[PDB]
Amino acid sequence: SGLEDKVSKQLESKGIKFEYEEWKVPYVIPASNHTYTPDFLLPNGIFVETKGLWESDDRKKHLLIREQHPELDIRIVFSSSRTKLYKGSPTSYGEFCEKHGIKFADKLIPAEWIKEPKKEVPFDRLKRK
Amino acid sequence: SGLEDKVSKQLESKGIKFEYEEWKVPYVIPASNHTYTPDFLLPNGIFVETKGLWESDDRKKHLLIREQHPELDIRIVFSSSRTKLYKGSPTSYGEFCEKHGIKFADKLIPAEWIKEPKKEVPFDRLKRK
Ligand SMILES: [Mn+2]
Ligand SMILES: [Mn+2]
Ligand SMILES: [Mn+2]
Ligand SMILES: [Mn+2]
Repeated sequence: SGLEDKVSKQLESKGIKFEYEEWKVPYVIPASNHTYTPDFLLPNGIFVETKGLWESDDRKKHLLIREQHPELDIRIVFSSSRTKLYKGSPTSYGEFCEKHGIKFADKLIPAEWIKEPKKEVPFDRLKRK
Repeated sequence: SGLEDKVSKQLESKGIKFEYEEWKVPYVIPASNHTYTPDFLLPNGIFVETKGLWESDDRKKHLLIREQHPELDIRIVFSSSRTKLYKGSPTSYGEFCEKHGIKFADKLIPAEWIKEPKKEVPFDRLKRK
Protein backbone atom coordinates (compact mmCIF):
# COMPACT_ATOMS: atom_id res chain seq x y z
CA SER A 1 0.00 0.00 0.00
CA GLY A 2 1.29 3.57 -0.17
CA LEU A 3 1.97 3.45 3.57
CA GLU A 4 3.81 0.11 3.47
CA ASP A 5 5.99 1.37 0.63
CA LYS A 6 6.82 4.58 2.48
CA VAL A 7 7.75 2.73 5.65
CA SER A 8 9.83 0.20 3.70
CA LYS A 9 11.59 2.97 1.77
CA GLN A 10 12.33 4.79 5.04
CA LEU A 11 13.87 1.73 6.71
CA GLU A 12 16.02 1.04 3.66
CA SER A 13 17.05 4.69 3.32
CA LYS A 14 18.37 4.50 6.90
CA GLY A 15 19.98 1.12 6.27
CA ILE A 16 17.73 -0.70 8.76
CA LYS A 17 17.18 -4.36 7.97
CA PHE A 18 13.70 -5.78 8.55
CA GLU A 19 11.56 -8.79 7.74
CA TYR A 20 8.35 -8.18 5.89
CA GLU A 21 5.33 -10.42 6.56
CA GLU A 22 7.66 -13.27 7.52
CA TRP A 23 6.00 -14.34 10.80
CA LYS A 24 2.49 -15.49 11.69
CA VAL A 25 1.06 -15.15 15.20
CA PRO A 26 -1.62 -17.76 16.07
CA TYR A 27 -4.64 -16.68 18.08
CA VAL A 28 -8.08 -18.00 18.95
CA ILE A 29 -11.32 -16.04 18.90
CA PRO A 30 -13.34 -17.24 21.93
CA ALA A 31 -16.62 -19.09 21.54
CA SER A 32 -19.60 -16.77 22.15
CA ASN A 33 -23.13 -17.27 23.46
CA HIS A 34 -26.22 -16.02 21.64
CA THR A 35 -29.96 -16.62 21.42
CA TYR A 36 -32.17 -17.04 18.36
CA THR A 37 -35.92 -16.31 18.41
CA PRO A 38 -37.74 -18.19 15.62
CA ASP A 39 -40.77 -16.32 14.28
CA PHE A 40 -43.58 -18.83 14.77
CA LEU A 41 -44.16 -21.91 16.89
CA LEU A 42 -46.99 -24.13 15.63
CA PRO A 43 -49.20 -26.24 17.97
CA ASN A 44 -47.59 -29.43 16.71
CA GLY A 45 -44.13 -28.26 17.81
CA ILE A 46 -42.78 -27.06 14.47
CA PHE A 47 -40.96 -23.73 14.57
CA VAL A 48 -41.19 -21.61 11.41
CA GLU A 49 -38.81 -18.79 10.55
CA THR A 50 -40.15 -16.43 7.87
CA LYS A 51 -37.25 -15.06 5.82
CA GLY A 52 -36.69 -12.49 3.11
CA LEU A 53 -32.95 -11.80 2.80
CA TRP A 54 -30.89 -14.67 4.29
CA GLU A 55 -27.31 -13.66 5.13
CA SER A 56 -24.30 -15.90 5.67
CA ASP A 57 -24.23 -15.53 9.46
CA ASP A 58 -27.92 -16.43 9.53
CA ARG A 59 -27.32 -19.62 7.53
CA LYS A 60 -24.41 -20.60 9.80
CA LYS A 61 -26.68 -19.98 12.79
CA HIS A 62 -29.24 -22.51 11.53
CA LEU A 63 -26.54 -25.13 11.01
CA LEU A 64 -25.19 -24.51 14.50
CA ILE A 65 -28.63 -24.91 16.05
CA ARG A 66 -29.21 -28.16 14.15
CA GLU A 67 -25.95 -29.56 15.55
CA GLN A 68 -26.55 -28.19 19.04
CA HIS A 69 -30.29 -28.90 19.42
CA PRO A 70 -30.99 -31.91 17.12
CA GLU A 71 -34.44 -32.33 18.61
CA LEU A 72 -35.69 -28.92 17.48
CA ASP A 73 -37.68 -28.79 14.25
CA ILE A 74 -36.99 -25.36 12.76
CA ARG A 75 -38.15 -24.76 9.21
CA ILE A 76 -38.02 -21.77 6.91
CA VAL A 77 -40.64 -20.03 4.79
CA PHE A 78 -38.86 -17.76 2.26
CA SER A 79 -40.19 -14.81 0.26
CA SER A 80 -38.21 -16.69 -2.37
CA SER A 81 -36.05 -19.76 -1.92
CA ARG A 82 -34.62 -19.27 -5.42
CA THR A 83 -32.64 -16.24 -4.30
CA LYS A 84 -28.88 -16.84 -4.69
CA LEU A 85 -26.57 -16.87 -1.65
CA TYR A 86 -24.89 -13.77 -3.08
CA LYS A 87 -24.43 -11.58 -6.19
CA GLY A 88 -22.64 -14.22 -8.24
CA SER A 89 -23.35 -17.46 -6.41
CA PRO A 90 -24.66 -20.56 -8.27
CA THR A 91 -26.46 -21.78 -5.14
CA SER A 92 -29.93 -20.74 -3.99
CA TYR A 93 -31.34 -20.51 -0.47
CA GLY A 94 -33.34 -23.61 -1.32
CA GLU A 95 -30.34 -25.59 -2.54
CA PHE A 96 -28.51 -24.70 0.68
CA CYS A 97 -31.45 -25.98 2.73
CA GLU A 98 -31.64 -29.17 0.67
CA LYS A 99 -27.92 -29.79 1.19
CA HIS A 100 -28.25 -29.39 4.97
CA GLY A 101 -31.61 -31.02 5.64
CA ILE A 102 -33.50 -27.83 6.43
CA LYS A 103 -37.18 -28.13 5.54
CA PHE A 104 -38.41 -25.08 3.66
CA ALA A 105 -41.10 -23.59 1.48
CA ASP A 106 -41.98 -20.26 -0.13
CA LYS A 107 -44.47 -17.54 0.81
CA LEU A 108 -46.75 -19.45 3.16
CA ILE A 109 -46.58 -22.37 5.51
CA PRO A 110 -47.47 -25.55 3.56
CA ALA A 111 -50.78 -27.09 4.64
CA GLU A 112 -48.99 -30.40 5.15
CA TRP A 113 -46.66 -29.04 7.86
CA ILE A 114 -49.60 -27.80 9.90
CA LYS A 115 -51.17 -31.28 9.73
CA GLU A 116 -48.10 -33.15 10.97
CA PRO A 117 -48.67 -35.02 14.27
CA LYS A 118 -47.68 -33.12 17.39
CA LYS A 119 -44.28 -33.90 18.88
CA GLU A 120 -42.48 -32.81 22.04
CA VAL A 121 -40.46 -29.58 22.16
CA PRO A 122 -37.63 -29.43 24.74
CA PHE A 123 -38.80 -26.15 26.26
CA ASP A 124 -36.57 -26.91 29.23
CA ARG A 125 -33.63 -26.14 26.93
CA LEU A 126 -35.35 -22.92 25.81
CA LYS A 127 -36.00 -19.53 27.37
CA ARG A 128 -39.45 -17.92 27.24
CA LYS A 129 -39.75 -14.28 26.16
CA SER B 1 -42.89 -7.64 8.03
CA GLY B 2 -44.96 -8.28 4.90
CA LEU B 3 -44.15 -12.00 4.90
CA GLU B 4 -44.76 -12.26 8.63
CA ASP B 5 -48.08 -10.53 8.12
CA LYS B 6 -49.18 -12.91 5.37
CA VAL B 7 -48.14 -16.01 7.25
CA SER B 8 -49.92 -14.91 10.42
CA LYS B 9 -53.09 -14.15 8.44
CA GLN B 10 -52.91 -17.58 6.78
CA LEU B 11 -52.61 -19.26 10.20
CA GLU B 12 -55.43 -17.15 11.67
CA SER B 13 -57.76 -18.00 8.75
CA LYS B 14 -57.24 -21.71 9.51
CA GLY B 15 -57.74 -21.11 13.23
CA ILE B 16 -54.22 -22.31 14.05
CA LYS B 17 -53.10 -21.24 17.50
CA PHE B 18 -49.46 -20.13 17.18
CA GLU B 19 -46.92 -18.39 19.38
CA TYR B 20 -45.05 -15.48 17.83
CA GLU B 21 -41.49 -14.89 19.07
CA GLU B 22 -42.36 -16.54 22.37
CA TRP B 23 -39.28 -18.76 22.61
CA LYS B 24 -35.52 -18.17 22.49
CA VAL B 25 -33.09 -20.87 21.43
CA PRO B 26 -29.61 -20.52 22.99
CA TYR B 27 -26.65 -21.41 20.82
CA VAL B 28 -22.89 -21.05 20.71
CA ILE B 29 -20.78 -19.66 17.92
CA PRO B 30 -17.65 -21.89 18.14
CA ALA B 31 -14.18 -20.61 18.95
CA SER B 32 -12.24 -20.05 15.72
CA ASN B 33 -8.55 -20.38 14.93
CA HIS B 34 -6.57 -17.73 13.07
CA THR B 35 -3.14 -16.28 12.48
CA TYR B 36 -2.10 -12.66 12.22
CA THR B 37 0.89 -11.58 10.14
CA PRO B 38 2.30 -8.20 11.26
CA ASP B 39 3.79 -6.15 8.42
CA PHE B 40 7.29 -5.54 9.75
CA LEU B 41 9.69 -7.06 12.24
CA LEU B 42 12.62 -4.80 13.16
CA PRO B 43 16.04 -6.15 14.24
CA ASN B 44 15.41 -5.23 17.84
CA GLY B 45 12.36 -7.47 18.15
CA ILE B 46 9.61 -4.90 17.59
CA PHE B 47 6.78 -5.84 15.22
CA VAL B 48 5.12 -2.98 13.34
CA GLU B 49 1.71 -3.08 11.69
CA THR B 50 1.21 -0.32 9.10
CA LYS B 51 -2.45 0.67 9.05
CA GLY B 52 -4.73 2.91 7.00
CA LEU B 53 -8.38 2.02 7.64
CA TRP B 54 -8.63 0.07 10.93
CA GLU B 55 -11.95 -1.79 11.26
CA SER B 56 -13.67 -3.13 14.36
CA ASP B 57 -12.64 -6.76 13.75
CA ASP B 58 -9.03 -5.64 13.24
CA ARG B 59 -9.09 -3.73 16.55
CA LYS B 60 -10.56 -6.75 18.33
CA LYS B 61 -7.86 -8.98 16.82
CA HIS B 62 -5.14 -6.72 18.21
CA LEU B 63 -6.63 -6.95 21.71
CA LEU B 64 -6.88 -10.76 21.44
CA ILE B 65 -3.23 -10.96 20.36
CA ARG B 66 -2.10 -8.77 23.26
CA GLU B 67 -4.01 -11.08 25.64
CA GLN B 68 -2.82 -14.37 24.12
CA HIS B 69 0.76 -13.35 23.23
CA PRO B 70 1.86 -10.88 25.95
CA GLU B 71 5.47 -11.76 25.12
CA LEU B 72 5.27 -9.96 21.73
CA ASP B 73 5.82 -6.23 21.12
CA ILE B 74 3.39 -5.23 18.38
CA ARG B 75 2.99 -1.56 17.55
CA ILE B 76 1.08 0.33 14.87
CA VAL B 77 2.03 3.05 12.39
CA PHE B 78 -1.16 4.76 11.07
CA SER B 79 -1.73 6.90 7.95
CA SER B 80 -3.61 8.94 10.56
CA SER B 81 -4.16 8.18 14.22
CA ARG B 82 -6.77 10.98 14.29
CA THR B 83 -9.23 8.93 12.25
CA LYS B 84 -12.43 8.14 14.16
CA LEU B 85 -13.23 4.47 15.00
CA TYR B 86 -16.28 4.71 12.76
CA LYS B 87 -18.53 7.37 11.28
CA GLY B 88 -19.89 9.39 14.18
CA SER B 89 -17.57 8.07 16.87
CA PRO B 90 -15.90 10.66 19.11
CA THR B 91 -12.94 8.28 19.58
CA SER B 92 -9.86 8.24 17.34
CA TYR B 93 -7.60 5.28 16.48
CA GLY B 94 -4.92 6.92 18.64
CA GLU B 95 -7.20 7.23 21.65
CA PHE B 96 -8.26 3.60 21.34
CA CYS B 97 -4.59 2.63 21.30
CA GLU B 98 -3.84 4.76 24.34
CA LYS B 99 -6.70 3.20 26.27
CA HIS B 100 -5.46 -0.30 25.53
CA GLY B 101 -1.72 0.29 25.87
CA ILE B 102 -0.90 -0.11 22.19
CA LYS B 103 2.11 1.97 21.11
CA PHE B 104 1.45 3.85 17.89
CA ALA B 105 2.84 6.51 15.58
CA ASP B 106 1.93 8.30 12.39
CA LYS B 107 3.26 7.84 8.85
CA LEU B 108 6.68 6.39 9.58
CA ILE B 109 8.24 4.22 12.25
CA PRO B 110 9.59 6.50 15.00
CA ALA B 111 13.39 6.70 14.82
CA GLU B 112 13.33 6.20 18.60
CA TRP B 113 11.61 2.82 18.26
CA ILE B 114 14.33 1.64 15.88
CA LYS B 115 16.94 2.62 18.47
CA GLU B 116 15.42 0.63 21.33
CA PRO B 117 17.68 -2.12 22.73
CA LYS B 118 17.17 -5.51 21.13
CA LYS B 119 14.90 -7.99 22.87
CA GLU B 120 14.67 -11.63 21.88
CA VAL B 121 11.59 -12.68 19.94
CA PRO B 122 10.33 -16.14 20.96
CA PHE B 123 10.22 -17.53 17.41
CA ASP B 124 9.29 -20.99 18.70
CA ARG B 125 5.94 -19.44 19.63
CA LEU B 126 5.44 -18.26 16.00
CA LYS B 127 5.00 -19.78 12.54
CA ARG B 128 7.13 -18.68 9.60
CA LYS B 129 5.19 -17.66 6.47
MN1 LIG C 1 -37.93 -12.95 13.68
MN1 LIG D 1 -37.87 -14.04 10.28
MN1 LIG E 1 -0.12 -6.66 6.31
MN1 LIG F 1 -0.91 -3.49 7.61
